[PDB]
Order: sequence, then structure tokens, then C-alpha cells
Amino acid sequence: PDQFRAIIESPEGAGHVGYQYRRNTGSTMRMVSDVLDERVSLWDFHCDPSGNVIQPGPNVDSRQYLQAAIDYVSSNGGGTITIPAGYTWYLGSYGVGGIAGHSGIIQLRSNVNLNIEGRIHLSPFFDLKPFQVFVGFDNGDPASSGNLENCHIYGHGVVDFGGYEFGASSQLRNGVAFGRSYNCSVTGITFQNGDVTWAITLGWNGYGSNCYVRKCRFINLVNSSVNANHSTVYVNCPYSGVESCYFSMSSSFARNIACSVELHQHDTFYRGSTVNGYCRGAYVVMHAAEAAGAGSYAYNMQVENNIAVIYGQFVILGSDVTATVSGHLNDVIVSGNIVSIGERAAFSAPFGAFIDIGPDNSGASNVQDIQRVLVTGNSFYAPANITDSAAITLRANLNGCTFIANNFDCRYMVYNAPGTTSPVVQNLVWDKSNVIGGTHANQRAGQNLFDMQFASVVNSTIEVQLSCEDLSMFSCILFPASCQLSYSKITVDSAWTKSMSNTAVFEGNQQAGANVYVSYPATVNLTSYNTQGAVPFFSTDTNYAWVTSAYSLSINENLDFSPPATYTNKANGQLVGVGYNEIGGVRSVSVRLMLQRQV
Amino acid sequence: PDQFRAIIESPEGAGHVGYQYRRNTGSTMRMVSDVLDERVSLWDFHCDPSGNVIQPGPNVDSRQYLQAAIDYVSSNGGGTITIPAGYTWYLGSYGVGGIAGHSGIIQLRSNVNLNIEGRIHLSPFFDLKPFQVFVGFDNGDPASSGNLENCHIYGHGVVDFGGYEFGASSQLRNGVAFGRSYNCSVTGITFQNGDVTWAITLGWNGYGSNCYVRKCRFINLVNSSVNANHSTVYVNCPYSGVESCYFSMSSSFARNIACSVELHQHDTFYRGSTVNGYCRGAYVVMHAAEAAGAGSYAYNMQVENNIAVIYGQFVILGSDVTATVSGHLNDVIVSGNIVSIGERAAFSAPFGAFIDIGPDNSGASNVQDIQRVLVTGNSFYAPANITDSAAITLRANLNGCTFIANNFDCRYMVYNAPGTTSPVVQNLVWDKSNVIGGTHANQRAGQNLFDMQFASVVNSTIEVQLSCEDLSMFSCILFPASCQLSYSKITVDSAWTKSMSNTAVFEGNQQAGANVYVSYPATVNLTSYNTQGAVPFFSTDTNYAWVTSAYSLSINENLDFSPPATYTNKANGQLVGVGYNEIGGVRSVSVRLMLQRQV
Amino acid sequence: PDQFRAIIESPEGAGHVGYQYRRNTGSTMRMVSDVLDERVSLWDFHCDPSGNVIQPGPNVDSRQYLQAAIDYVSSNGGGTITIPAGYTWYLGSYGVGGIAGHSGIIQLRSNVNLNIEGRIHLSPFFDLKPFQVFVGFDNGDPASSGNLENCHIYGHGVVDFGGYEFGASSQLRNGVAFGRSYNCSVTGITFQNGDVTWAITLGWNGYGSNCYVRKCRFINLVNSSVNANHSTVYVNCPYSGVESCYFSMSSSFARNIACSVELHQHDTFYRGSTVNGYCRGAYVVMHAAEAAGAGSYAYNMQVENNIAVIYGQFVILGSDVTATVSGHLNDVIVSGNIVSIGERAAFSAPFGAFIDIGPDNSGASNVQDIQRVLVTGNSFYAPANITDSAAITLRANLNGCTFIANNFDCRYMVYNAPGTTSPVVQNLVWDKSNVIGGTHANQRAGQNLFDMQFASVVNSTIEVQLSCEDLSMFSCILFPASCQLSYSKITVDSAWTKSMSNTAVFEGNQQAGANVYVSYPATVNLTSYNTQGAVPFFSTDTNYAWVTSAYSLSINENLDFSPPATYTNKANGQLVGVGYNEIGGVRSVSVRLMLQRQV
Ligand code: NA
Ligand code: NA
Ligand code: NA
Ligand code: NA
Ligand code: NA
Ligand code: NA
Ligand code: NA
Ligand code: NA
Ligand code: NA
Repeated sequence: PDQFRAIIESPEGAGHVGYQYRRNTGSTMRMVSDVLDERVSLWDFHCDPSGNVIQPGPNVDSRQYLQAAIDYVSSNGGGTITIPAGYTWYLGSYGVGGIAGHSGIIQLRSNVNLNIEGRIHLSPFFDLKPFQVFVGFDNGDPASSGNLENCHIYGHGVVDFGGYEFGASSQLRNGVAFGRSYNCSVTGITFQNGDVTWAITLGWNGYGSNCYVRKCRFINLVNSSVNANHSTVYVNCPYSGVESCYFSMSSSFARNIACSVELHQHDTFYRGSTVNGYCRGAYVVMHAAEAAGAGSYAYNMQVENNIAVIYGQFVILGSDVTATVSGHLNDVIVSGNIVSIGERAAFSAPFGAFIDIGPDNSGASNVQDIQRVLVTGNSFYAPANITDSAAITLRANLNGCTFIANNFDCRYMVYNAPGTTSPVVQNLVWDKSNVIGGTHANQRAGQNLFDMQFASVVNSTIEVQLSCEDLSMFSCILFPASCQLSYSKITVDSAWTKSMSNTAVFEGNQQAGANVYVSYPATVNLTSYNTQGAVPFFSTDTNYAWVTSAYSLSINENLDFSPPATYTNKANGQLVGVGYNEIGGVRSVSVRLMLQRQV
Repeated sequence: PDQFRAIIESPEGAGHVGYQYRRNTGSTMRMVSDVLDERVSLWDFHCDPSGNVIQPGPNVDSRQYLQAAIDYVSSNGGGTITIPAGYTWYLGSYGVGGIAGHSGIIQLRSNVNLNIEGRIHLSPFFDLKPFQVFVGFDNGDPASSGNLENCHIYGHGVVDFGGYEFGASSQLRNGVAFGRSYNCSVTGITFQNGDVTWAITLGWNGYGSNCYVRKCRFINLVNSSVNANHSTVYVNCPYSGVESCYFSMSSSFARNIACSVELHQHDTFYRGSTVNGYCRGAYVVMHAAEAAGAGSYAYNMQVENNIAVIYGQFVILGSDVTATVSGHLNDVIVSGNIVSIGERAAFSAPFGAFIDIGPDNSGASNVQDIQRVLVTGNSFYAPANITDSAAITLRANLNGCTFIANNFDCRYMVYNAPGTTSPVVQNLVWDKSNVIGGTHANQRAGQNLFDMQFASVVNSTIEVQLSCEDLSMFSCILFPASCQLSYSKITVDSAWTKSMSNTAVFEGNQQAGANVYVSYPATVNLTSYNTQGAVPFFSTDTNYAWVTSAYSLSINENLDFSPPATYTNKANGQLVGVGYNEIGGVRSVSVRLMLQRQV
Repeated sequence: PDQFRAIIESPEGAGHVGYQYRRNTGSTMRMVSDVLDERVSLWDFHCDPSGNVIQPGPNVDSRQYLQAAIDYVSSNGGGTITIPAGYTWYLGSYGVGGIAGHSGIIQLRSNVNLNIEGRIHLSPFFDLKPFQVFVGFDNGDPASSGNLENCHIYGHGVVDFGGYEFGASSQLRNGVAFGRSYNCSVTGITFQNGDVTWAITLGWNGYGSNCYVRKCRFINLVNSSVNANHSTVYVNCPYSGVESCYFSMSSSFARNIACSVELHQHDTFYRGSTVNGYCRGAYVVMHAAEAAGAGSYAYNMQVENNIAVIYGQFVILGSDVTATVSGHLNDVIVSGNIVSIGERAAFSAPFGAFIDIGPDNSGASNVQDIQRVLVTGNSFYAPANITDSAAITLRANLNGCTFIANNFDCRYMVYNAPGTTSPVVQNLVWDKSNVIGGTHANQRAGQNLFDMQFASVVNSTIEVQLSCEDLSMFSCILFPASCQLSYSKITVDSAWTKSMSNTAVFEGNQQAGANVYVSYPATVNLTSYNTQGAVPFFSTDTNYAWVTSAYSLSINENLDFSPPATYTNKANGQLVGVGYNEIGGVRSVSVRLMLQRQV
């Protein structure tokens, strides 16, 4: 009996108190400790060497306790550790072993989930230092790392990076690096208050699968000029993605350096998220340097139904090569996104774009293999002052991209800066169902709406359709003489173009090519013969040898004659058609025509 | 030892029984009470003054117990209170203090989540009375209220409003009012069986952020003629939304009064939901009266990938003004929705529409500032008998709206009732990729498919394309003489129009305007001169002074001559072209032409 | 006191140890057993007849214990049973009673949820036998079954089917059959390693509502040639769907037999999912045989924003009839999907398609009633070698289907095999905004891009637009003489067609029909009269009696004359136009024209 009181007060006491669920005679006859052992929290490991519980706080380093918890639960085949609500748990030292090569704090282990209901904060030990808060690699060399499987982090809690700036631009900082990660996820968590490189990374160079970030918040994760670059989630394994997240930055530096998501492997997605205050929406890129685990192709890439206010580019496409591997990007869909460039001065952040075809990280524009991309059903808006805003900035070689049924309301439709790169363009398709807005009407002095500053364009379609006037622009579409153009279709619808001096401009006369199909409006001066009755009219100028037919876009204010309704050409480059002189006389008129070639 | 038995049976007993997790020697030496204290339920507060547990039931008011639980957990920095499964917990009185001004039952508190696994019912004390079941305001005056932060309500449970009708139309009833709410959400819950104004409201006049309703059900929440108006979720803070919910009504009154969602602040969404039995899908509105917390602009508004059977309008757009604030709506996307008007008689519910540009709550149509809206990739269907069905009912001033690649199968495409409002319309864009269905073919006697009953139309595009015949309609598009039309493009594709007497009708001759670009089919009678050889044909009528060119849509059944293939005009308003008389003679023919002006 | 030690060690011991939450004097004075009774796990029933806990393992059949748990919790109004993490729980026998008719293992009960954190495996007792692991029917005859309501299965755990092959093709195997299921769901679970017919089925012949599968994984669920057919989720009740799931197969048999989802009742969806290794994406079908619970119409069907690599067809549409019921499919949207046919030889799996209009299960093609379908904003790709790849394989009667703003990059656009079925086609709409890719350029010898192998086509639109050349194809569009064509619009844009011998081909001369509206390019030889001045040119051939106008697509390399720019016809079927002879002489030219009829 002495001994009984002793047992009951001992740590084995609950193991002596019987329990049967709801007094049910068919239930297991258990002990209290058995039922308590079905759950586990940080409190079960957050104790001193004598087993006395330690209270968390700014002057307590919780790291070793949390690691002990993870280690122990891992040893039993897994489970879920709760990080209790109503407490802030500070981390105040680096981890040891395999994660030290990654500046790791906590090592994640397979099947061991974390339910973060309270707050995890970084203590000032980490000020000006690199860190990766949770790491799933088990080796300093990721190539020699084991996998992390079935690890979920979820809850209503918070990871707070303590506000600390980077100490040097070369440093790396991360929230969760799942590593070579298979069926891992983060759900519900708020990441906030730091200066970091990534909040979450999924996979490693294509090793991993089925990793997701869902219903998380990322708030104020860049705060300094030291921060070299920030991408909030970096998706580096296939069959993985980001859904229904919220991303916000307030720093000025974030407007120049921060991107919300990167998709770097096949069968990856970015959907249903809201972004504010970032430079960029998403990179969609196949790096040859990352091709080890899942091949050299990024395909089935999806960016859909997101909402964004950014300062630079919404989606950036890329692929590149190494000495022995070539990366390819194909089968991409960008749809349903509503995006705007936030209020800013022209040229005060990276050049505004809905899509950017960017050069590689060395600036090379002749290594890319990007094709079979569909951009459909998106809206884009930039305020009227933002000269540096385009539907697509096409700055590197492009093997195809298709635009259907978007609404683009910005300075340029297609742009690339002259005397920069000279991309080779194939299979650029701009369907007539793309609606060109009018916010930048009157701002386009000296500018071409479609500024085709490329080395060459083949197998491309540009069907221009205005929906309001903008007589300030120099042309709707212009090809410099250095841009070859072949096997293409280029049309300018006449609506809102009557008063334009230039509609389509071919500075090398490239619309003459055998397999170029074009149409655009032009003003033409004609003169007739004197004959009464059916009578020819001929253009005064001889620059129409390429024209297959033309037809009037002007009314005839005369009674005594009419010019031809339709024209063909002659070998000397004149247009010619048959009009009617009710009364004879040489006539001379200036008419707006629709010039057509092979259409 | 006497004393030990006593301690063990006392309420401090579990605090004397030791426990160490899984017998792990490195785990904390705790007491049973410590582990039990990691969770909390309603049972921990649902007790009489002596501490004896009280069973819930229809004759027990659970309100004070649940409030006590919330209050206590709030005092510890938060946590999650479970509302146990297998019990119905009745609420039978009003709350006190700050929530009394809101007819509040329970006051929510920051960081205190509710996991509702059982059922919460309203007792008949609430019959014919106002109530707001859960309220996050802490003051009767919302302007003087504190915030609610980090409050989540979730579970497999149920909030049941007891079936009670409203007592007076002026009363308000709500399920959850989060208040000035930051990172709050409702997930998984079924709201059912009532007559209420809202089930959930998020935010207050733009104060709040990151509030969401996800995977909830709302069933039968209007049941009486007294109910003035019902909107199931009212989103009144930015960076907030509704995703993957189910909404159903069976009441006849709901078909006239109920809307599923309202989006009232920037960066808000409504996605992936299913609606049946409601009048309306969503309001997307910037009320000046609600502009305090987040500015005067609603932008980045998203309605996507929903499924609906409604009786009135799917999306209703609006903005309005007060004495000192002006509200603006811009940058909206409506995409991927599949919607139909349910079976009903014509005019038996509010006028059926996919989009409605509605007047303000006072009926004013000259205060709105709505622009940069994209409606793309949606389907809409109304049964053939529903005369009052339109793709857009445009009833108030519109500063722009763009339709691309939709499928609209209803009575009207564009409509506004004559002798009602006379909206000023700018930047209405109806792309040719909008497919017009054929359900209402043969029903359109006396009606114009595009009925342009506006004060004026500028910078607009209407590209009509039929996909089957409907010879019952009076015209494809008609402009009354009171509607000014300028700087616009209006086209009628000829397919399925050969037999139409009227295609495009300009009752004020507005197609003559200098910057109007049109084309449409017409039948024209021509007569030739007698000359053998090339010979002019001239229209008998003189109403073509606006025509820039025309071309034949008819075959020539003659051998001895041919009419012109193409025509221009003359100053007297005749058309003229050059045909061919193999043999001489005056000819007289009636031809279907495509009339063109500046296109 | 003797007696006290005894009570404490007994199974009623925890019922004698007092507890009050956090020492709060206003909290309930409870006993430890009360707090433990708030949760329940399998361990509470996994015991021998004496109440001693049994360890799970390969040689322990856990079935009776899990059933006992479900039964008991059901008796208390429900709750959630945990299936503990860190253990595999084997099932090794069949259930008894109502579920025996369904080869059921476990019977689900209303309000009793399962939180599966560990693993559930099938023992080899099930090798070569039928089984349905969890069944919600309570009767062997589903027609006499009660309902299952409010049953959720969720967690990070796993259902493993043990790898066992089917014993006979006629056998059925399933993971979860919810039965006549109302507010039931599966969330988070991994189904893997089997040879089964379905993983999950929702509803029964239209009985059920609000059933969902969310964030689950289905991995390797076909493994044998015996397996007759596999569809991973079969949705057989309305207001139900599949969201954000992952489906993968590696078996060769799956490429021929497996589909990811079937939608079989109204108001159902399939969204945001990733599929690899399957034959098919989704069936969307109204079976008359399944019309009992929710009517004879499947409407509001949504397939959106999915990512797929399949070997056969992405979406298959269907409806059929029984002796007394007729099934109808209408109001369908397919949008935002990015799909490809995986690498395979031509004809090595079922014919590749984005959409298939399939015959019924008996092969009948004259029973379907499918209409009001919108296919918009999708991408589809098949590798160049896959002859058997189409945007739509149209193999049964079709009452309407609309394609807007897709990107299809495969061998055929519209296809049906000749001398197979002869479908009746109405309201097939192929908008010009559909972009036709170029992967299969040069592969189309002998083939028609749009191969119209139908009994008849009415009220249809085909607007062909190429975006690169493919001179290998026999035609862009061909109608055999056996296909009637009326009240339709068929156009071939001229871009990339100059060198094509055949563009549109009407083998029965059907383009002559009164209400056929067409345009396409053709080469025509003309001869003029000798007259100096305005002079007629006439076609040598007489096959143009149907032509309403034509215009030049060729330049004029002559100085001394010009052919007409535009032409009409004459009764003998010649074309005729007026050109100009600067000098006299009979001229003879070959010109590319755009032939037009009523457009
Ligand atoms: Na490192
Ligand atoms: Na493409
Ligand atoms: Na060049
Ligand atoms: Na009030
Ligand atoms: Na717009
Ligand atoms: Na007016
Ligand atoms: Na059976
Ligand atoms: Na349709
Ligand atoms: Na036939």
C-alpha cells in the first residue's frame, strides 16, 4: 500500500490506473498511460535532464527538445507531434549532423508530422546568419542524402523569422526544405517577418514527388538591400504544386527581387493564389542543372486562376543547358489569371510583363527550347504611365507560344528592346480574340504596339485588333529590316485605324515574301484615264508589287464617277482597278484601302 | 494515506498521477492532468455552480457555458475548443456586453478556434427575433470595435437555425459575423434550416484581411415572405474569399430574394462552388458607404469555375457614391462558370442574366464607375420560354466590359428595357468568339437579339455571329434613334442570315458616323445601263451614302450577263459597280450584298 | 482502502480520479475517464475476449475489432475513430450481414468518421477474390438499402490492396463504396498497390448528395490482364465531385483499361487533378439504367483545370436508353485542362482523343442525346507518330458541342472512321479561335484534317485556321458524298494554304446547298476576250455555279493587263469578272482565288 501511493505518484502512475472506453464491457481493458500515449506534444520532450518541464520563452532554446521529439516518434514508425497553441517556442542554435551542411535548425524525419498550433520564432542568435529552419535532407551533400517521405506540417500556427536581415548576399535562408521529398506538404501555416531566400522548397533537382503547399500565408519575407533574391516557394520535384496560398510583401526591395513561386519540374502547378507586393509571379523553367531526378523536360506546367499585383513580370519562361544536359520546356498553360502592375514610375522596377521569355542566368538568349505554351483567358492591366509594360517581353529564343482570348491592357503587346538580344522566333501565335485595351491610348508617341525586334520570325500569326483609337502610336506592328519574316500571317483589322499614317510597317519590305500572308490599311493616291464609261484607275506610287488584292475603305463623294471598289496590281508595282466615269475626264483621288496579300 | 485517497478523488487527483510518454526515460515527467490540459472541450465548462456536468438538450441553454469556455481559453493565448460529436447543443438566450448591439449570442475571441463536431441549434426563444449566432465585434458600434484575429471555426458539425421565420422584414439574422476580422475562417460546417439575412459575414467596411469560407454547406436558409433579402456569404474585407462551397435553397422566396455570395472589397474571390435554388450568384460591388478600411476601389475581383442553377442574375456589378466618397469597380474576371436559369415562367422572377450592370440601391444609374471587366470561357443557358433571359442586362452606366469566348444560349445577348434607364456605355467589347446558341430560335418575334437601349455607345465592339437560323427575330442588332453611336465597330456575319429582312438596324442612321465601322447583309435592287460589254449597275434606292464597299452574297442565275461582284457608292447615295453584258440590254436584279463601311 | 487500490487498478479506475481543466475553479469537476472518453481509437476495441489488447500484424485479422468500434460509436450518435499511426492493420476476412452481398469487409455507419493515420492492408485471404473494403450499404440489395449520412474518411494514412490480382474478370473490387450516400467524403488518403475495379464510388443510381474526394492519391491500382475495367472514382450521386487528387498507374494494362473519374449524375465535377499512366481521363455519361435517384438528365457537368498524360481519350461523353427511360447529357463544360497522349506507337492503345462521343456499352450510336457542351481554353498534344490522335472523335449521334479558344496539336481535328458508324451531327461549332498546332505537319499523307465521316451535318460551323503549312494532307476538310450537309458554315482561312491542291472537298457537291455558307481557296484557270480596255475574264471550268463571289489571292506579274480582282458566276457555272487590257489580246492565266458562297 505504501508502495501503491509511490507507484501512483511516480512517472509510471498512469500505467497503473485502469480504463475502459465509456464503460463498454467489450472494449479493451487499458491503462490511462495507454490512452495518453496515443498523442504526443512538444511538452513530452521539453524538459531538463531531471525530467522537469521547461517553459518556452525568448531565453529558452527549444531546438534540442523538438529534435528529441522528432527523433523518438520517428523510431516508432511515425505520428503527429503537436506544437502547442498559446506559446511561442524559440529556436536559438543550429542542428547537428546531416543538416549542418544546410545551416539546418531542425531535421524532419519520415512519417513524423508537425501540427504547429503555436508559434515558432527565431532568436537573435540567427541575426545576420544563414539558416534553414526545417530540413529533410539527412546529409550535407544532397546527392548522398536519403529521402524524406510522408511528412506533413500543418496547423493554425506561425513560423516567424524574427525580422533579421541577411548578413551577406551570398547567404541562404529557408523555412522548410523538404529535401528529396515524397508525399510531403505544408498546409495552413503563416510564414512571416523575415529576410529569406525561400520560405519553402520542395524536392531536390527532380528527386521527390507529391509535394504541396496549400492554404499558407507568406507575409513580409524580404526586408533588406542585402537579400540577393527571393522566391517564396521553389517547386523542384514533379507531381507537386502550390494551391490557395496568400503572398504579401511591403518592402521596396521585394518589388525588385521577390517572386512568389518557381516551377522547375514536370507536372507542377500554381493555382488559386493571391499575390501582392512582389516583383514576379512565377518562374516556369527547366534548368539543365536540375535535371537529375526527373529528366530534362519540364512539361504539364500549370499557372491558373491566380490574382496578382506585381511590379515586374507575371510568368517567366526559361530553359537552358549545361555541358552535358539540355533542358526543354513544353506543354504549359497559363489561364484564368487576373494580374496588374502596381502603381509605380516607368522603369522603376524590372520591365513589366504578363509573359517574359527570359535569357538564362548568364544572360544567354540562344539556348532556350520553349514551345507548346498556351496563354488563354487572362487579364492584364498596367497603369497608363508605365511605359515598360507588355503582354509579352520576348527576349530569348522562342519555339512557340500561343495567345488566345486574353485581355491585355498595357503599353506594348509584343516587345523586345532594340539593340539588345535578337531572338529567333518560331510559332508565335497571337489570335484575333486577344482584346487590346485602351488605358495607354495617347501615350505611344514613337512606339510600335507590336515591336518585332527579333532576328527572325517564322510560322507566326499576329492578328491585330484594336478596340479604340490610339493615334499617338507610330505603328500597330513594325518589323525592322534586320528581322527576317517568312511563313507567317500578319493582319491589322481596320477598325479605329482610319486616321493612322502607319498601320503595319515592314522596314525591309518583308511582306513581299512568298509565304507571307498579310493585310493592313493604307492610303493610296490614284489617277484614272479620261475615258467615259468603264475606266481604269492606277496608283501613282509603285510600291504595291506584293499586293494580291485591295478594296475601298473610303466613301465616294462624287456623282460623276466612282473609283474601283477593288484592285489588283501590275508588274511595275502599281495598283489597278476598273471604275466608272459617268462623264469623261481624268480623275484623281486619295482613298483608304485594305491592302491584301494572299488573304 | 487517508489524505492520498482524498486527493486522488478530488478535482486535483489527475494532478497527482504521474506520466511519462511511452515510458521514455528522456521524456518529461508529467502528471495526467498536464496531458489532459493539452485539449479542451465544451464539457469542461458545461457544468452547474457546484461543478457537476450538465447534459445538453432542448431544455438546456448552452450559451453561458460556451462563452465561459471561449473567455477562459482566450485568457491563455488561445487554443481550440471542441463542441463534441453525438450531442446537440442548444442556444437559448442572448449574449451580453459588446455583442448585444448586434443581437449576438456568442462572442468569438482572438486565437480561440471552435471545432464544431456536434450540432448547434437555436431554441425557440429566438423564434420571430433577430440574432447573430457568433459575433467577433467586441463593441455595439462596429467603428469602435477591436479586431478579431486568428479565429477558425471548422469541423464536420452543424449550425441549425431552428426553422424559425423572421418576425419583421427589418430584422437581421446571421450565423457568423467575424467583425473586423484578420485571418479568420469557416471550414467544413453545414449551415441549415432557417430564415436569415446572411450565414457568414467577413470583415467590416473594408477592415479585415485573409478571411475564407471553404468546403461549407448552406442549406435552406430562407423560408418566409417576411425575409427582406438574403446573401449567404458577404465578403467585406480584402484578400478574402469563398472556395468549394455548396449552396442550396428550396423556398420559392429564395428564387426572388437570395444570392449566394457578395464580394465587396478588393482582392476577393468566389470559386469552385455549386449553387441551386437561388435568385442570384454573386454581387461584385464597390459601395462608397463601405470604403473606410480598404479604400474606394474594388479591384482583383474573381468569380471562377462555379456551377449554378439560379432564377435571376448570375453576377451583378455595381459601384456607387456617397456625399464624400466615390466607389469604383475595375479589374474583374468572370471565367469558367457553367450557369443556367432554372425552369420557370417568363417574368416570374427577377430578369434572367449572366451579367447584370445594376443601378444602385436607390435606383440611380448615373453613379457607376465600372470598367476593365473580363467575361470569358463561361456557359449560360436559359430554357426557350424564358423571354427575360440575357447574356448581359446593361441597366446602368458602364465604363467597360469585355466578352471573349463564352457560349450564351438565352433570349437576348445585350438587353436593356426601353423607356427605363438610358445608360451611357463605353468600351463594351463583344468578341466574335462568343457563340450564340439556338435554344430560343423561333421565339424572338418582335425582338432584337442585341437590343441597344442606351443613351450612347462609344468605343464599343459588337461582332455578331449566329450559329443557326432564327428568322423570328426582328433584327440581330438594333440602335434606337435616341442612342448615339460613335467610334465603334458593329458587324453581322452573314452565316444563317440570307433570309433575314433586317440584320443590323440603325433607327437614327448612326452607322453613317465618321468613326463608325460596320458591316452587315442587305438586299439591294439594282438596274444597269443597256450597253453591251462592261456596264454599270446602280442601286434603285439612295440610302447607301455611308457605304465604302459592298460585295455579292448571291449567285447569278443568268448566262447573258453578270452583275458586279463588288460595289462602291456615289454622292447621291446609290451603290454602283461594273458588271458585264455579254449581250446588251437594261438589266434589273435583286441581290444579297454584304454592306461595308470602313471595314 | 484495500478496496480503493482495487478500484484504481480496475478498468473503472480512471473513473475515480478527479480532474478539473487547468485547475480552473469554474470548470467542470470531472473524472479522468470522462476526458479520455472524448476520443476513441481502434485500440479501444482491438482486444481479445478477456479485454487484453491485441497487437496488429500480418497474422492478425483486425476486421472484427474495427467493426465493433464503428458499431459502438454509431450507437452514441457518432464520432471519429482513429486508426493509429505507426501500425499496419490487416483485414483478413469478409464482413457479415448487409454488406456480404457486396463482398464487403467493413460496414460504414452514419456519423461515424474514420481518421486513418496508419495503414490498412489486405491479407492474402483476399488474393484472387472480390472485395469491397468499406461499404455504406446496409443491405445486399442496394434498392432496399438504407442511407449512409455524414461519414468522412480522412488522414495521412494508407489503404493498400496487397498487390493481389483479380481471379476472374467478372469479379468486382472497390476501396470505399459509400452507398446511398449523403454528405460523405474521403480526404488525404493514399490508395495503392492493387488490381481493382474502382477505388471509390459515390452514391448509387442517383441516390446521394454532397459526396467528395479531395487531396487523395491513387497509385498502381491495375496490375493484371484479368482486370476487365477500372475507373478510380465513380461519381453516381449529384452535387458531388473530385478535386485536387493525384492518379498514377505504371501497368501496361492500365493504358488500355483504366479511367481516372466517371461523372454520372447532375451537378458533378472533376477539377484540379493530375493523372498519369491511364487510358482515359473522365467519362461524363447519363446512363438510363442509373436514373432512379436524381432523374434522367446529367447537367452541370464540369471538367476543369486538370493535368493529364493518358493513352486513349481525355473526356468521353455519352447517354443511352433502356426500355422505359431515356438518358440525356447537356450543359457540360470542359475547360482549362492540359492533356497529352503519352509516348506510344500508333494504334497501340485506344484511339487518342481530347473529346470522344462514344457509342453506348452495346455499341449503339443512335441513342445518344448530348448537347450544350462547351470545350474551351484547353491544350492537347500528341506526339507526331500517333496517327490515332484527334481533337474530337465523333462516333455517335451528337446534338451539339461547342469548341472555342483551344489549342489542339494532334493528327486530326474532327475524326470518325469511315465505314464504321455514321453519326447524325447537329450544332457542332468549331470557332476560328481554335489553334491547330503543327506537330503532325508532314505526317498527313492521304488524310483529311477534318474528316467528316458522318451521315449528316446540320447547324454546324467549322472555321479552319492553320498556323503553319502541312502540304502532306489531302485536304483541310472533306465531306464524303454520303454525308448530307445543310444550314452550316464551313471556312478555310487562306494562310499557309497557297500550295495546297485541295483545301475543302465536298465529294457530293454539298457546298451548293441553299443554306450552306462556305469559303475556301482554289486555283482557277481563266481566259479573257481580246478587247482592249475593260475586258471580261472567264473560268475555263464550269464547276462554280454555287459561287457567290471570288477574289484574287495571287499577284499579277503582267504589265499590259490585269485580271479581275473579284469575280461572280454565270448560270453555266463559269466564273466571270472584269479586268483591264492596256493593250488588246486574249489572255490566259492561272490564279489562286478565295471562293465564297453567301459569305
Ligand atoms: Na550547403
Ligand atoms: Na501552343
Ligand atoms: Na536577322
Ligand atoms: Na446593430
Ligand atoms: Na476588359
Ligand atoms: Na442619347
Ligand atoms: Na452484389
Ligand atoms: Na455549347
Ligand atoms: Na447520309
